[PDB]
Amino acid sequence: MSIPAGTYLIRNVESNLYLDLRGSNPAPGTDAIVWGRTGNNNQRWIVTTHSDGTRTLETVGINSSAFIATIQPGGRVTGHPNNETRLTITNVNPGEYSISAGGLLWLANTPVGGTGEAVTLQAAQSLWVFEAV
Amino acid sequence: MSIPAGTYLIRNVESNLYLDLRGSNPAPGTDAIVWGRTGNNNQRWIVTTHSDGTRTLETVGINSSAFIATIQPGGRVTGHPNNETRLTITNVNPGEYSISAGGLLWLANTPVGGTGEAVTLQAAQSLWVFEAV
Amino acid sequence: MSIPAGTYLIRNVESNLYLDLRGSNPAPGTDAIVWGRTGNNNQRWIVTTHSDGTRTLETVGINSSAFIATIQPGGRVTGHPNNETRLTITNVNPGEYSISAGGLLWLANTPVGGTGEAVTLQAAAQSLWVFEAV
Amino acid sequence: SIPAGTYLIRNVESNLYLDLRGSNPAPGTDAIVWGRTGNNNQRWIVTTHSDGTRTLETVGINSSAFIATIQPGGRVTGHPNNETRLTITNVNPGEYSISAGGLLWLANTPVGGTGEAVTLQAQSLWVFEAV
Amino acid sequence: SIPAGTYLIRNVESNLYLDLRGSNPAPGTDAIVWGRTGNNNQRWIVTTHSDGTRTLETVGINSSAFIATIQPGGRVTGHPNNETRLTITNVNPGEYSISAGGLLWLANTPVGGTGEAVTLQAQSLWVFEAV
Amino acid sequence: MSIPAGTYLIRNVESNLYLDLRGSNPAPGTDAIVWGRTGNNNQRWIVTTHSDGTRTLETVGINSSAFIATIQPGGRVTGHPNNETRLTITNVNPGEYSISAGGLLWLANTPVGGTGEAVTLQAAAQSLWVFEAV
Ligand SMILES: CC(=O)N[C@@H]1[C@@H](O)[C@@H](O)[C@@H](CO)O[C@@H]1O
Ligand SMILES: CC(=O)N[C@@H]1[C@@H](O)[C@@H](O)[C@@H](CO)O[C@@H]1O
Ligand SMILES: CC(=O)N[C@@H]1[C@@H](O)[C@@H](O)[C@@H](CO)O[C@@H]1O
Ligand SMILES: CC(=O)N[C@@H]1[C@@H](O)[C@@H](O)[C@@H](CO)O[C@@H]1O
Ligand SMILES: CC(=O)N[C@@H]1[C@@H](O)[C@@H](O)[C@@H](CO)O[C@@H]1O
Ligand SMILES: CC(=O)N[C@@H]1[C@@H](O)[C@@H](O)[C@@H](CO)O[C@@H]1O
Repeated sequence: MSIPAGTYLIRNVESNLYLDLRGSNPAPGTDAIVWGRTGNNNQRWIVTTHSDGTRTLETVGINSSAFIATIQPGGRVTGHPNNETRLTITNVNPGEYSISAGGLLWLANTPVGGTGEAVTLQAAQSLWVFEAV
Repeated sequence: MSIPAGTYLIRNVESNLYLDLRGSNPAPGTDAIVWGRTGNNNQRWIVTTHSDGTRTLETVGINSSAFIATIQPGGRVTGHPNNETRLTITNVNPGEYSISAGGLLWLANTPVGGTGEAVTLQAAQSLWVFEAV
Repeated sequence: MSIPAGTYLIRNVESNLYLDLRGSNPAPGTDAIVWGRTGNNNQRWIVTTHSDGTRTLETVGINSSAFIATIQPGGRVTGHPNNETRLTITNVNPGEYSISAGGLLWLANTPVGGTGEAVTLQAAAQSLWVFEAV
Repeated sequence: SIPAGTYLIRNVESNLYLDLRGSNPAPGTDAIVWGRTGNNNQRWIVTTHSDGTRTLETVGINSSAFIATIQPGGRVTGHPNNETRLTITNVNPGEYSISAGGLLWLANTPVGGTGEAVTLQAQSLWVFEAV
Repeated sequence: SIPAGTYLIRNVESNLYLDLRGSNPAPGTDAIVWGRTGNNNQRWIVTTHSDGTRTLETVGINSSAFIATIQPGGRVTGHPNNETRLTITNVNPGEYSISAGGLLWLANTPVGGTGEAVTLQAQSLWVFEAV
Repeated sequence: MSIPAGTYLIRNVESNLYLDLRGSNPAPGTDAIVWGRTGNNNQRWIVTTHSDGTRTLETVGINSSAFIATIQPGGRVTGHPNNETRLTITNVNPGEYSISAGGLLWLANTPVGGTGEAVTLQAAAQSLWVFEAV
């Protein structure tokens, strides 16, 4: 029904690519992309539970949290050392979840020509598997 | 040593004014000011504990969290429906705490001429008392 | 709605004086008074929660708990190293609570002539309290 | 030590149980040892405290174990609002002692068919049986 | 039901205690009822499960209560890796029954001085004494 | 480092097949196999944590737990309605774990001729598993 507290690798179902903080960069504005599996810290996301049912995601060691500065269609998911966006992670199929912020679903954008693309908010076309680290 | 989980009114020691979400406005960018005591929801802050020792503050009913878009000297504390800034709430004297974001201490700005002023980050001149609601 | 577990300074709203174990004396029969703010151990009260909603208060380091040997109108609140009274801490206004024992509300008595006076129980809410996290 | 829970508390030396005399909820009611009944006045809720101490309260009656005068010879009673912080220390596997203010509880068997209140000594072990 | 904790488990009808025969940690070791010792092979850790069931494990020996064949007459044993999910239901205040697969545990008193393994019946109550 | 309490689909890395209670049969002696992903109840394993670090697995709704009647090399993993084996679930790589009973690692056996084969214990880590939250 819900994702329990723990640390996970987060794999997009449609592309088999993993949620990835670009270059493990801890600076604000660093895009959260989907990338080939590495299992490194910038692909390990700590899931923090909140009493209202929402979730927050933070990278191990880097300590940059999933953050969206402007919650509107097309807004980009980034990593931020101090700011975080409260997310709604809802089950769609057994073992497959959607992630949304402010009612807008996360859309996985596969890399193009070797350059990763930030996850964006759509106006569920992207599902995610939460694999325990 | 630390502020435990709970809902609090947060009174600035130096001015006896309370942390207040301006006009109870739930929109992003709404300033967090200090204001005369009302005890209404925009002055009731839920303190959420995190395993790393940080804290996050959310208004009751309004559900806007304490959020700082740019963590630099002079940056303003606002309320945001979906975003939140992880804070460090440290004891200074018995019953008196400092609040900081990204290592920068919160500075209480008393209202001027009837207009509230947003709490800002200084480069501890502002202490806070956490009163259980 | 309720006071969560923690350690608090407890200030009387009507007088801005703090719940205070007189002279920090750990002996039985030591009055719990209201006194000027100090922030010392005899003004730090550990709030212990009970499953029925009641609360118990104990001073930090001194380890003397709020205690009422005779729960009747006029009875005095003291500190006791081994005995304690289960209290009902009820919200009256946002951020302002009343304290009662056996259904009798705590009454704050301000000092007279530089001498503190014990909190007492009023007959069957003239005193309210602010719980300030230590 | 004894974990949080509700127990029947039987004295080892007598096989008699901690008993709030007559299920009387008023202050001053003696805490005695009595033949087993299993009723509410023999069901003691053990509450844990972070300093390691314990407090006991009867089920439904809501009278807690209380010692007004914590000196040798003082009597254990039940009180609807007041309670005494106790130390319940393991002596043998499955057998515990109870003390208030460093003074051990002493189980007093009935004299002439009438119950006698537990007293503090300046000798009595207890088995905590989960209700 | 029985809360989580470590207990000595005494059969009411015999006053004998649940006992891992000879403290033997190997599979197939009988779970018997035996005279009180208080040793590790009589200390049972009660683990709670969200469905209401319970599992028992001996302290230090780490052998859990296990029933290979859950049918009338099946024997209760200790096993280092396998365990049987049990239902421990209150019958009277302070007295519990134990069952596996809907079949009650039956305490078997020693025959000729030798312990007899607990068996499942198609009659035995237990007191959980906190260690 | 460890698998937290929850309900998981458990996929074998080397074959991308999922731990599967054959035919969802709740009877004792029913093999635990690896099978094509379905997401059904017989592929949903509740992970119960134990204070010593061990773990137990139980199918949702069917209520049959992972069980090894004979813990030896070659012994088969089954589902059992009332008996269960305490397991050691150890991290090998990030996101990839091994499962073992009595110190013997679980070995995934892929189906042959459209017939599933039971997970077995290898002699004293050829099989790894991904725990996917349901
Ligand atoms: C080790 C490390 O930081 N790896 C990252 C990788 O995970 C991905 O984010 C990539 C984007 O160009 O940048 C780096 O190579
Ligand atoms: C009830 C309500 O929203 N009150 C607020 C008050 O708390 C303060 O924020 C003020 C700033 O001008 O605006 C309103 O009056
Ligand atoms: C440090 C200390 O014990 N201070 C106390 C103070 O808190 C108050 O109780 C006063 C009453 O006359 O007695 C002392 O000075
Ligand atoms: C039911 C009930 O309160 N029974 C009590 C019993 O427990 C014991 O206290 C006895 C002392 O004379 O008085 C009554 O019989
Ligand atoms: C210490 C120890 O294991 N003692 C056991 C005892 O508990 C009981 O199992 C008996 C059966 O013959 O065998 C031994 O004496
Ligand atoms: C729904 C159901 O029980 N499905 C199972 C499937 O999961 C697998 O175990 C297969 C083995 O032949 O048998 C059945 O079809």
